[PDB]
Amino acid sequence: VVTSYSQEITEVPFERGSTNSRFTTTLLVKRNLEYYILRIFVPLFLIISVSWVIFFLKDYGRQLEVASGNLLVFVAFNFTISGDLPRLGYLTVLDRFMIVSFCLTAIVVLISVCQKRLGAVGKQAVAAQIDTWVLVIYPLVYSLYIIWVYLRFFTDHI
Amino acid sequence: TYTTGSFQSLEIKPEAHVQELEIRLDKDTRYLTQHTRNLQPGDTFHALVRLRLTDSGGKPLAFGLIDQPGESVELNYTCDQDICELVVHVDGTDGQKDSGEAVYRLLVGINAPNLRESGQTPVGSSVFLESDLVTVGLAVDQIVGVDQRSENFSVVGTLKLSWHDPKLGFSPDQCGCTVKSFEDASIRAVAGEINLPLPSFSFYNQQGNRWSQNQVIFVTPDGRASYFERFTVTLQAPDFDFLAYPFDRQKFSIKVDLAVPTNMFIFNEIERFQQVVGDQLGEEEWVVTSYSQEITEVPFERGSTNSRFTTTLLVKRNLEYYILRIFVPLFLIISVSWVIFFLKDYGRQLEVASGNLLVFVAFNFTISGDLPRLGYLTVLDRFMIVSFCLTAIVVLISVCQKRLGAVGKQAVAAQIDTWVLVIYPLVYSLYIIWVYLRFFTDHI
Ligand SMILES: [Ca+2]
Repeated sequence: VVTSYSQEITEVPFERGSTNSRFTTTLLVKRNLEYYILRIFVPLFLIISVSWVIFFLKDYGRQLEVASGNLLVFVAFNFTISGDLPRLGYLTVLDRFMIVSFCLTAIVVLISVCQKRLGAVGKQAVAAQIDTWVLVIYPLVYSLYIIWVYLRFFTDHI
Repeated sequence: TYTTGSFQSLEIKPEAHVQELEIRLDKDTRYLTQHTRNLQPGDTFHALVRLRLTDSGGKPLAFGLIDQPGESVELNYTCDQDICELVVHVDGTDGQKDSGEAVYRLLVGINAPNLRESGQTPVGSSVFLESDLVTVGLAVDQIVGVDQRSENFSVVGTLKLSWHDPKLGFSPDQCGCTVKSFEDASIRAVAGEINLPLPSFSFYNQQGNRWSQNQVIFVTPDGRASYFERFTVTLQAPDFDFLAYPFDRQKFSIKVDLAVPTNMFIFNEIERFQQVVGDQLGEEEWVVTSYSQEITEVPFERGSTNSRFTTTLLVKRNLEYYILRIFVPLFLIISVSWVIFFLKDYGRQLEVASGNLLVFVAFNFTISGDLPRLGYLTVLDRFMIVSFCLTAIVVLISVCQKRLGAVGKQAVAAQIDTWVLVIYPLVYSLYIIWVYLRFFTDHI
C-alpha cells in the first residue's frame, strides 16, 4: 500500500563532463501489517500463552507432556508460516522474535524437566517457588525483549 | 594541441628514428616477433644485438650476418616499397635444452643507428608499433544472485574502458559535435560499423547474454575513446566450494578478457573511477571481506596472449543468521534430549525422548528451506546427521533403561544414566573439534 508518492527532477553527472536530467518518482510503500499481525503474531502469542499457562497445573508430568507437545506445535507452526518468511540471507525482526520464542519454549521444557525431578525427589516447595518465579519472569522477559527490539530497530531519539 | 593526421624531402638526418630495449625470455615465449610502423622510401633497417626480417605478409626479406665483435648476429636491410609493414623475428631456442632464463638486448634503427651509435639516445622514437594501452575500471553495485547448486553468481556493476587511438581521430567540424558517440552497441559491433580495430572484451564466464545498460562508446577528436556499460551479468563460478557451508569464504572472480591479443591492446592501468564494491542499505546475504583488482596475461586462442583484468571479491555469509537460527535451536533441542536423563522416571523419559526426536525432525525440515539441496555433504548436514543419530541413540538407551527399571535392576539403570550424562557432552564436543580440525585447519 502506497503511503506517499513524490515526483521530482534532478541533475546527474552524465557519462561525459556534463550532466543529464533525471526524473525520479519515489513511492513510499508499506506491507499490509494487519496480515502479519493476525496470521503470524496472534497464533504465535497463543502458543506462548499455552507454554506459559502450563505452569499452573503443576502436575509436573502432565506439564512436561504439554510442554513437549507445545514445543512441537511451535515448530510445526513456525514452518507453516515459513512460506511467507523471506528466505533472506540475513536476520529479520520477525526471525529474531521467532528465534527468541523458540528458545524460551525450549527453556520452559527444561524447567519442566527440572520441576519433575524436584517433585520426584521430594522437594515440592522449591518446585512451586520455581513455578511462580517462571510465572512472574516469563511475561517480563517477553516484554523486555519486545521493548529492546523496538528500541534497536525503530528508534534513535529514545 | 597540435593536430596530426592525413590531408589533401629535406633535413631527414635530424629526424633519426632509433631506439632500443631489453627483453626477458622464458617459458613459452622463446620465439619473439615484433612489428614496425610504415617507413619512408629511403629508410634502411639495421638490426644489431638467430634473427630474420620479413614483411607483414611473412615473405622473407633479410637475414643476419654474424660478426664476432659485439657477439650475436648483425642484420641489415633496405627497400623502396612505400606503404608496407616490416617484421623482425628472433628465435632463441634452436635446440631442446633446460634453459629457464635468458637476458637479451637488441639494437634497432629505421634509418641509421650508426649516426646515433647506440648510447642513451634520447631523441630516438620507438618503431616497434607498440600495443595500444587501454585502461580498465570495474565497479560492483550488487551481487544480485548466487545459484549455488548450478555454481553461478549474477552480479550488477559498471565497466569503463579508455584507450587512445590516433587513427580514430577526426575533424570536429565535419559533424558539428565534438564527441562522436555510438550508443547501445558493443565494441565489436562498433568495430564492425567502422572498419577499425577496437579492444573488444568479454566476461569469459557469463552464461547467457548479459544485460547491457547505458552502454556507450564515445570518441574525442584527440582520439581518446572510452566505453561505458552498466552490466547485469551471470558469471559462472567453478571455484565455489560449499563443503564448509555456512562458514565458507568464496571468491567472486569477475574476469574481463580482451578479445584482441597482447600485440594489439593490453590492459594498462586499473581505473578507480568508482568504489570497487558498492555499499548499499541492508545487511545483504554476502558481505565482502576484501576485494582486489589486477591484470594478468592469458594464452589467447592464437599463439599469442590476451590481457585479462580480474576483480576478485572475498565474500562470506552472514554467519550470525546461521548461528542464531540454525545452531541455537539445535543446541536447545540437544539440551532437551540430554536433560531428559535427569528425571529418570524411565516412562516419562521415554515419552519425552520420542517427542524430542519428533521435534528434532520437524525443526530439521523447518530449517531445510535454507539448507542448500547440493548433491554432496556439508558440515551443517554432517552436524545435523550426528545430532539425529545421537537423539535416536538416546531414545534407544531410554528404551533399555525402561526395560532395566521394569526387570528390577535400577542401580544399573542409574549407572547407565550418569554414564550418558558424562559422555554425551564430550561426544558432541569431540565431534565439533574433529569437524573443525578436518574442515578448517591443516597446521594443527
Ligand atoms: Ca542492498
